[PDB]
Amino acid sequence: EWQENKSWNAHFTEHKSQGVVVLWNENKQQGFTNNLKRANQAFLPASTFKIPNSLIALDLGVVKDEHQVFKWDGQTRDIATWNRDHNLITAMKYSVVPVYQEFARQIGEARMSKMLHAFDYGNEDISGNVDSFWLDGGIRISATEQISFLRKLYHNKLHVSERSQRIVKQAMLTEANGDYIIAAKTGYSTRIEPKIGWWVGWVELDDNVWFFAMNMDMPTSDGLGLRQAITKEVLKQEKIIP
Amino acid sequence: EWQENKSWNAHFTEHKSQGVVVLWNENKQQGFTNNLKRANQAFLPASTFKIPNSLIALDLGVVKDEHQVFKWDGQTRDIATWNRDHNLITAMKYSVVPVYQEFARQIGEARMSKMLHAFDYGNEDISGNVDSFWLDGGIRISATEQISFLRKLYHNKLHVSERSQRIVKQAMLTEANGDYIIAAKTGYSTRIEPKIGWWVGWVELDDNVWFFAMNMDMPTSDGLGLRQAITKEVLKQEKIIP
Repeated sequence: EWQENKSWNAHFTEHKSQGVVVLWNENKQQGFTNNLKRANQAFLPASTFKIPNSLIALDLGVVKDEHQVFKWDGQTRDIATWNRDHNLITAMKYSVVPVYQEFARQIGEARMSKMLHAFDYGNEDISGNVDSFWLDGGIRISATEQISFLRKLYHNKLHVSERSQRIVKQAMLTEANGDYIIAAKTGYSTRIEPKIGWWVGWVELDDNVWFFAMNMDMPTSDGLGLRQAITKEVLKQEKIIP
Repeated sequence: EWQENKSWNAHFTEHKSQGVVVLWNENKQQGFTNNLKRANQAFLPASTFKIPNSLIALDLGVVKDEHQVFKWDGQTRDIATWNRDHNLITAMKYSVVPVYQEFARQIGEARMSKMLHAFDYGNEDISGNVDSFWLDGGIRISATEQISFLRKLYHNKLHVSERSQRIVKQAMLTEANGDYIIAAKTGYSTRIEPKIGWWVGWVELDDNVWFFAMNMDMPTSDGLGLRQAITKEVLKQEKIIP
């Protein structure tokens, strides 16, 4: 149905920010957002592309399972958590780009494009570098197109093995307590303007699930925590979480 | 190697309790506990049997997936969360017995028996009723045997489809944040003495996983929260969690 709820802008305003939060009630099959336009505008997926990247790597055997280790290449990078060994779990937790760049190289241009056509993922355009097109290439995806994709993943309906889809949905685990579960992926697009931060995924409850996809103008890494803060505030406002 | 650590007993003392906490460091392959004896004593698994029960139900088609709904039977029981509809996820969260009793009935005595031999689960004895043997029957399992079973489950090495094992491990999810993930199942044996409470599962960390299995004497429902409290105290003491 897609309903606008401009009251949420106050959460962006209070932090001198601009963005969009898109919610989809799976049960009632209804959508909500503070900005219907920006909800369908396509941006670089940045590290949220690690979801489909993992799916393709797993389905193609590039990655055996989620426990396979990827030795650090010894190149000390300016993010402390990247200078370690990683599996698919932690590689996604810490948005460890160089690991997913090795994935994309082995996947290749033909298989990557062929699988994103099947996934019906964003504009399906991998133009650019095989190992960086989601950071500075031609791939583009909207917040609504993220939710549409996330619903396919949630229900194990993508053109990859169900196993691939269950492994990734495990790796997307972010937060859980007696009230809710959040499986999601953070992103930060910085190589091409406008710089934006991402958070996409869903909130699982006892009796329902709420898919969400938000992005916000993000000129500095200092405000990245607002991706979750603003999102959680909207969830409280809608009484989806305490 | 298995080393004893009776210092943890102080966490039982301060709460007027007696019990055992058994830990297994997967990476270093080392075990720790405050009481090797009680760590090898076999008790009724109670609702912790919902783990092997789910695996068997899923593998035999009794349960299609984790989203399939199981209508309330209308029999109003004295636990409010039982008097509603449930899927495999919520049924396990709330230890919804009548749902898993229906699972066991459709599974049957013969298949249930064959699968617990495959799982190598406890004394493998279903003597009694197929729909209550884990509450008042002949099945018995120790805290170490729990860990041994949980280790096989974690690595997808039980004699059932990997799919079942990935679904159940999703259902075991209890608590997760940026520091750790806990997948576990609570239990409460009350129909046969000694009354005890259970907590079994594992703490997943960036660089390790710690399998744990605890039981404690539980004469009253007032102390059930100590299953997690006492366990978490031992986890803090070993710097496994903050």
